[PDB]
Amino acid sequence: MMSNLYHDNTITVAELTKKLASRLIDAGLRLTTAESCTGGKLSVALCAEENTADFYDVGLVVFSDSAKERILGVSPETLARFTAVSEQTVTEMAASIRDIAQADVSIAISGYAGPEGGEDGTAAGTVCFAWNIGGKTETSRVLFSGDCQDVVEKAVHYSLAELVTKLSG
Amino acid sequence: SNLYHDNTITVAELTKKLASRLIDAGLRLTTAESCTGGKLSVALCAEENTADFYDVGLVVFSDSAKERILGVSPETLARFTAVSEQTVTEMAASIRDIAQADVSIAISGYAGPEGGEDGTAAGTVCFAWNIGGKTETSRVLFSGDCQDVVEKAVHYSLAELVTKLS
Repeated sequence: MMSNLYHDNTITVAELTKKLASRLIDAGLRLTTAESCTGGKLSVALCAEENTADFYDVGLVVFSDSAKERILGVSPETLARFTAVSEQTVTEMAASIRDIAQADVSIAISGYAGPEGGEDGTAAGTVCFAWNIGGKTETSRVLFSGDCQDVVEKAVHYSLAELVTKLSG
Repeated sequence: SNLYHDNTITVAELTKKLASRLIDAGLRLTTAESCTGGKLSVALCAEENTADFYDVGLVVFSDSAKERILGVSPETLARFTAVSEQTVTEMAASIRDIAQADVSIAISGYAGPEGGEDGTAAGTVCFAWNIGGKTETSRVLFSGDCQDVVEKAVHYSLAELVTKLS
């Protein structure tokens, strides 16, 4: 027995950055990123794009709380109440990097890639996301399975896939 | 044939060596990348204990972002372009201030396929290593396409810093 030819609907990171490049360039929009657990993998993906120079300029990688406060102006009371791994913190990260880069769109990621979780007990693999499009911000909180390299891979993909959807009509 | 002891060092071996030297010296590292696209930061964040020696990495493409984020002088860009030892020197000093780090690496080059519009060959990359305010630079031509240039530039930036810290 045999069946239909199946049309697979998985999208690679490279397919996503090509799609995203098209949307941003067509709209005249510039993108910037701030990463706290993916280690620059998001910037690497965006810089691998053929026309990366036409839509992507600034990428920031920051690990510590103090660097988030000093570079990105994240409020210490935000970190005190909600920790760096929260939708509140990535909202502030995304707003600040968008201004520092003079960009139209920003992605912020802050999570625990693993193997260790939060000191507050938050599970390893918990990652928060912010997408700031022209000043309007959406956030999410996701639990990814696997080890740190797995979480980073999936988080990079997830941040891009969501942004592509948000920019599609 | 008698056993040949190979002498090549992978990026993973270099970041372990670099992590060991920075941690033992109580030093922290930051990076600014203008053509390697974050591959240097990714290599440094691949270390388990990256938190003990590495905090901030910056990727920047434009002249504009170099001037307003890193305070690169517009006169420096006009006179020597972004792919110069003068520019990476200023880049390395500023990212160190921003990160409050002890050591910085700055990279600025033309990964390819296009070279400089002023004629500079594709694969030309400038490097600055700032250790506690003392900077050394180099200017290197790498062969291959943009992926080969980036791979070898990341490896070169790490190997030279490991040697200097030895």
